[PDB]
Amino acid sequence: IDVLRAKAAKERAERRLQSQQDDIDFKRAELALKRAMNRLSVAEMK
Repeated sequence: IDVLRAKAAKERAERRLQSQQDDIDFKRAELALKRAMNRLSVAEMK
């Protein structure tokens, strides 16, 4: 709901994605982004 939180997470996940050693992170960060994005869409045209 709070765009502030959604943004903070998007920025945190984006930075983590850069990590190469965390090969087992892109997967989780991928599902999280997809979820956060979906919520954002509904928010606008709520």
